[PDB]
Amino acid sequence: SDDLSFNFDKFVPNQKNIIFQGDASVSTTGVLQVTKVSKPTTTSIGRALYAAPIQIWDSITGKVASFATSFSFVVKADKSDGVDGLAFFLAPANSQIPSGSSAGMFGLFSSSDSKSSNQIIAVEFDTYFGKAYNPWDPDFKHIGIDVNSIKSIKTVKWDWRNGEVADVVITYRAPTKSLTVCLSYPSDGTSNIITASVDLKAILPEWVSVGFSGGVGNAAEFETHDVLSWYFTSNL
Amino acid sequence: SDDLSFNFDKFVPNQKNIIFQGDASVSTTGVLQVTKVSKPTTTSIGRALYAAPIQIWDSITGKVASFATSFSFVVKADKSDGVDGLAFFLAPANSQIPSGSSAGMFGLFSSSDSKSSNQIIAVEFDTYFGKAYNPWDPDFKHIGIDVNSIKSIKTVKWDWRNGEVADVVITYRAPTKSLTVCLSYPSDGTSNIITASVDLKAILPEWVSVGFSGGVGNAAEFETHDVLSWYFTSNL
Amino acid sequence: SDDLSFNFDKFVPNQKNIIFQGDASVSTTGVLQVTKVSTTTSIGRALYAAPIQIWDSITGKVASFATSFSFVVKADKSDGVDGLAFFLAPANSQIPSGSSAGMFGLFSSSDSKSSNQIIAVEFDTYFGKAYNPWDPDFKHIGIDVNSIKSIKTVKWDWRNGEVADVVITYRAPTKSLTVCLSYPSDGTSNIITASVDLKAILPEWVSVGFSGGVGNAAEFETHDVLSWYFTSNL
Amino acid sequence: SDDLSFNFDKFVPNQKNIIFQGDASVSTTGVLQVTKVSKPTTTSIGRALYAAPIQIWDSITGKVASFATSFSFVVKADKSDGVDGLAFFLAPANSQIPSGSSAGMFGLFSSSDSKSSNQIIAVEFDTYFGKAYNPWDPDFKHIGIDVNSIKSIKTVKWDWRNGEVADVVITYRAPTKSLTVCLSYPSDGTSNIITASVDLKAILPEWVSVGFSGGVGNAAEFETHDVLSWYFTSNL
Ligand SMILES: C[C@@H]1O[C@@H](O[C@H]2[C@H](O[C@H]3[C@H](O)[C@@H](O)[C@H](O)O[C@@H]3CO)O[C@H](CO)[C@H](O)[C@@H]2O)[C@@H](O)[C@H](O)[C@@H]1O
Ligand SMILES: C[C@@H]1O[C@@H](O[C@@H]2[C@@H](O)[C@@H](O)[C@@H](CO)O[C@H]2O)[C@@H](O)[C@H](O)[C@@H]1O
Ligand SMILES: C[C@@H]1O[C@@H](O[C@@H]2[C@@H](O)[C@@H](O)[C@@H](CO)O[C@H]2O)[C@@H](O)[C@H](O)[C@@H]1O
Ligand SMILES: C[C@@H]1O[C@@H](O[C@@H]2[C@@H](O)[C@@H](O)[C@@H](CO)O[C@H]2O)[C@@H](O)[C@H](O)[C@@H]1O
Ligand SMILES: *[C@@H]1O[C@H](CO)[C@@H](O)[C@H](O)[C@H]1NC(C)=O
Ligand SMILES: *[C@@H]1O[C@H](CO)[C@@H](O)[C@H](O)[C@H]1NC(C)=O
Ligand SMILES: *[C@@H]1O[C@H](CO)[C@@H](O)[C@H](O)[C@H]1NC(C)=O
Ligand SMILES: *[C@@H]1O[C@H](CO)[C@@H](O)[C@H](O)[C@H]1NC(C)=O
Ligand SMILES: [Ca+2]
Ligand SMILES: [Ca+2]
Ligand SMILES: [Ca+2]
Ligand SMILES: [Ca+2]
Ligand SMILES: [Mn+2]
Ligand SMILES: [Mn+2]
Ligand SMILES: [Mn+2]
Ligand SMILES: [Mn+2]
Repeated sequence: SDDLSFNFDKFVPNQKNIIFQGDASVSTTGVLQVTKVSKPTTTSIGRALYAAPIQIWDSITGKVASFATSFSFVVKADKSDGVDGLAFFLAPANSQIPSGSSAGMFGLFSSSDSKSSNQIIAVEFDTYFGKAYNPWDPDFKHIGIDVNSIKSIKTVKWDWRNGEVADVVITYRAPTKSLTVCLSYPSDGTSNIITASVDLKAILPEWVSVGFSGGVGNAAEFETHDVLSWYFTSNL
Repeated sequence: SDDLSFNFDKFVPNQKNIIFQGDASVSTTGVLQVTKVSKPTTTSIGRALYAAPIQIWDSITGKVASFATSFSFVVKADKSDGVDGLAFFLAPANSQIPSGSSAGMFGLFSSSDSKSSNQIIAVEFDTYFGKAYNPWDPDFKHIGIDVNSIKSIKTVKWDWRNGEVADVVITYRAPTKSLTVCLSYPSDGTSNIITASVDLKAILPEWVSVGFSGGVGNAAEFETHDVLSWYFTSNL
Repeated sequence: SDDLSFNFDKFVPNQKNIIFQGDASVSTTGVLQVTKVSTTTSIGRALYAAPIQIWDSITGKVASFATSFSFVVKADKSDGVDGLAFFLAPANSQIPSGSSAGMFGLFSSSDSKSSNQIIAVEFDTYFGKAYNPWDPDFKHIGIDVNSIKSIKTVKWDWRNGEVADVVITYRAPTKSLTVCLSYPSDGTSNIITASVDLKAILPEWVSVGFSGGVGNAAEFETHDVLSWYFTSNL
Repeated sequence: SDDLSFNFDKFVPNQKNIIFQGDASVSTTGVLQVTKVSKPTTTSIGRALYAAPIQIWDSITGKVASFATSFSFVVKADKSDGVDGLAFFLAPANSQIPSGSSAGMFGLFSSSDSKSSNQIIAVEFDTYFGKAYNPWDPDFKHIGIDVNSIKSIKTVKWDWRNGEVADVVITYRAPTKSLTVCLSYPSDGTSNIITASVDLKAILPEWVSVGFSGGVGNAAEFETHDVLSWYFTSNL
C-alpha cells in the first residue's frame, strides 16, 4: 500500500507517538491543546509532531510524495475575538522551536523574513491580523499557505466561527504540485477553500516532520487551539 | 479496514467493473467520456456506475456509512460555452436511466418535481442555466447538491475553466450529516467549495449504486464531460 | 492506493454486492452458508458482485492479492462431505452444467481442460476412492488449477465445528500462492505454497468468491464463511 | 481507518524513520542488514525499530490492538551452516539493547531467565541450537514464539533454505489472542507455520516499539540476516 498512513480519533494524555514542544499537551478529555488553556490565561506557544519522520521526496529516484490529511479543530475565544492562530506544517525532521519565536509566528519562524533555510511549509488559520504587530497579514481572519515565511504566498478570508468545530481536508497532489485546503463548519454549512502551487522538492529536505503549532500572543485576548482528531497519509 | 475502497488511475476500454448506461464509454486514451464525443456532434445522455452496490446504511444496527470520493474531470467546450453538465450520484442499487430523461436532468430524473420516490442524491456541475429550458437553475454556472430533485437544495457559483482539469473531493461525515464538495483547478488555483446537511438514511435505500452521469442537450453547444480518475471509499 | 479492497465483518440477508448461485445464501445470524443447511444434497457459490482485473494485456502487469476469511465446517456425525473452496473464475461465471458436489460447482468434469480457467483453493473433506479417485488419502487443502485434481495438497487437520482463520496471499513477482490456515481454538495450523502464473491461466477480468457442496445428504456438514477481507493491486 | 499502517518496499541508507541499534544498518542496495556483513567477518548484534511507538492496548477502554506484519528476509551462510538467527519483536517503547546481551539472545535478553519485567514478545528464526551454548533451544533450526524469555513457549522445525528469500506473514487477532506465523519460500514451495495464544495486555506495556533484531555469535560460522521489505499495520 502507501508509504504511511495513521489515524487518531482521539488523543490520550502523554501519547508516546506525538512529540510535544512548548506548551502543547493533551487534556484528559482526549483533545490536543496545542496552546495552553489554564486557570489564569497566559501567553503561550506550542507544537505537536508525529514521532516519526516522513520521506517527502527521494533524491535517488526523483519521486515526490503526495499526501492528504484531515483534522477537526476548535478555536474558542472568551471575548468575541482571540489570538493568534493554529497551523499545520511540514518542517525538517525532528525540528525544534526556533529561538525567539513569536506567537504570531506560530513557533515556526525566528523572524519575519523569507529565508530559504527555514524549510517550512505550513497552512495557517490566522485569527489575529493587527497592523501594529502583524504587518504582513491581510485585513481579516484568514487561511494562508506559508512557504519559508510568515507572509503567506496566498490567503483567503476565513469565516471563523467561535467555539464551533471545523473540518479540514488538505491534499497535495505531487504531479500537479497542487496544495488544496478544504475547510467547513458542519454547524451552519460555512465553507472556505484555497489552492496554491508548491514544489516540495524545492523547499523541503528529503525527510520531514509533520504536525500542528499555534500561539497566544496576548493573554488578554485568549482563545483555544484544540485539535480533536487527525488523519494523515503520504505516498512516494 | 473499511467496508469498501477502490481506485481507478485510468480507465480501460470496456472496463468490466463499470456499468455503462446511455452513451457513456471509455476512449482508447483511458478516459471515461460519460457524454459521447464525435466528429459530427450529437445530443447525448450517459451514466457510468461501479458494478457492485454499496451498503450506505444498515436497518439492523441503524449505522449510516461515511464516504469520501475523489476524481478529476474536464469539460471542454468548442465555443466559449457548453451544455449541460456532469454529476456524481448515489441512486438505488443497479438503477437504470429514467424514461424520458432530459440532458438538463443529467439522466437522473423523469421530471422536474421533488418526488420522494426518486431516491437520488447527486452533486451536479451544471454548465447550462438558461431560464427558457432550465427554470430551476440559478443565474450562473454552478455546483449543486441535489436531493430527489433537479432543483438543488444549495448551490454555489462554479468558476468553470474551459478545457482545464478540475480536482474534486467529496466527503460525507455520517455523524454530522455533513456533505462537503471541494473543487479546485491546479492550473490557476481557482477553488470552489460547498457544504450541506443531508441525511442519507432518510433519502436513500439500504443498498445504493454510485457513479457519474451527464448530458448534452443541444448538439450546437457541445462540450465534453470526461472523468480522468476516480477514488472512492465508504465505511459503516 | 490499491486497485481494490473490501471487507465484510458479517453478512446481511440478501447482501446486494454478493451474487448468489445455487443454494448459497446468508442466514439471519449474518453468516454466509455457501451450502444449504436444513436436509439435502446441495451446491452453492457466492461471488463478489464486481469483476476484478487480475492482469493487464496493455502493460503486462499481473495483480498481487491477499484475502482473509474465517469459516466453520460442522458435521452431524464425525465426518462430512464435501468441502469448501475459494476461487477465481472468468468474470460473472455461472455454475457449470452437470457439476458434482465433489467438484464444488466449479467443474463440468474431472479433466484438466485449459478452457476451464479456474484457480481455486479447496478445503476437501471427502476423499473416498469410489467417487473422488483424484483426491489423496486424507482431508486436505489443495491448490486447483483448471482441474479438480489439485496440483499440490497438504493434510488438513480439520476440527469439527471449530472456526478456522485463513489467509491467502499471491505475490505476483514470484508467482507464489500461499495458504495459511489456523484454528485459534487449539493452535492447529496448516500451510501450503505453490507456483501459479495467473496470466497463463485466467482471463484479464475475473470474479472471486466461495463455492462448496454436499454430495450425500446422509453425511451432512455446513460450509459457513463468517467474514471476508480481500484486496488486489496491479 | 486503522490506527497505523506503514510499508517499506526497500530501505534507504540512513532511513530516518528507523532507529538503528548495534551493528544494524541498510546497505546501498537498499537492504536492512540487521547483522553486520563485512570482510573479514566479525561477531555482531543489531536491532532496527520503527521510529514511532505504537499503542498496543488501552488502559482507559481495555481495548487490545490486532496487528499484522509482512516481511521478506534472507539468511545466507558461507558454509552449510550459520548462526545465530533473526527475530521480529515488540518491546517497551524506545527500548535499548540490554546490557551484556548474547547473539544467541538476539540482543533482546540480559539473561536466560523468564523475568516478567523483560516485557518482550518476539518471533525468532533460530539457526543455532547447540546444547553447549544454547541449552534452551530444541534439536533443530526453528521458528519460535518468545514471551519474556529466550526459551520459546512453542517452536516448530524451520526448513531453512540457504540464501533463499523467505516470505513471512505474522497476524495477531486480539479477540482470540491468536498469534500466527506464516513462512514460505517461493523458490521451492517450502512452508512452515506456527500458532500460539498470547495475551499482549498481560505481557506488554501500553506503548511498544516494533522491529527486528539478530546476531552472529561466532564469526567463523557467519551468515547474513537481511530483511528486504516490511509491511505493518495495527488497530485498536
Ligand atoms: C556463552 C554463549 O555465547 C554465545 O554462544 C555462541 C557461541 O559463542 C561462544 C564461541 O563459540 C566461543 O568461541 C567463545 O569462546 O565463547 C562464546 C560464548 O562465550 O558460538 C556459537 C558458534 O560456534 C554460537 O554463535 C553460539 O550462539 C551465546 O549465543 C549464548 O547465548 C551464550 O551466551
Ligand atoms: C512583538 C510581537 O509580539 C506578538 O504580537 C502579539 C499579537 O500576535 C497579538 O497577540 C496581540 C494582541 O493584542 O499582542 C501582540 O503582542 C507576536 O505575535 C508578534 O509576532 C511580535 O513578536
Ligand atoms: C425542454 C428542455 O429541453 C432541454 O433543455 C436544453 C438545455 O438543457 C440546453 O441543452 C439548451 C442549449 O441551448 O437546449 C435546451 O433544449 C432539457 O435539458 C430541459 O430539461 C428541458 O426538458
Ligand atoms: C452420485 C455421486 O454424487 C456425489 O458423490 C458423493 C460424494 O461426494 C460423497 O458425498 C459420498 C459420500 O458417501 O456420496 C456421493 O454421493 C458426486 O460428487 C459424484 O460425482 C457423483 O455424482
Ligand atoms: C532563529 O532560529 C535559528 C535557530 O537555529 C537561529 O540560528 C537564529 O539565530 C534565530 N534567530 C535569532 C534572531 O537569533
Ligand atoms: C420517470 O422515471 C421512472 C423510472 O423508473 C418511471 O417510473 C416514471 O414512469 C417516469 N416518468 C414517466 C412520465 O414515465
Ligand atoms: C461443462 O460446462 C460447460 C458450461 O459452459 C459446457 O460447455 C459443457 O457442455 C459442460 N459439460 C457437459 C458434459 O455438458
Ligand atoms: C540486563 O539488562 C538490563 C539493562 O537495563 C540491566 O538492568 C540488567 O542489569 C542486565 N543484566 C545484567 C546481568 O547486568
Ligand atoms: Ca497573525
Ligand atoms: Ca442545468
Ligand atoms: Ca473431494
Ligand atoms: Ca539459538
Ligand atoms: Mn497570516
Ligand atoms: Mn442546477
Ligand atoms: Mn481434493
Ligand atoms: Mn530458540
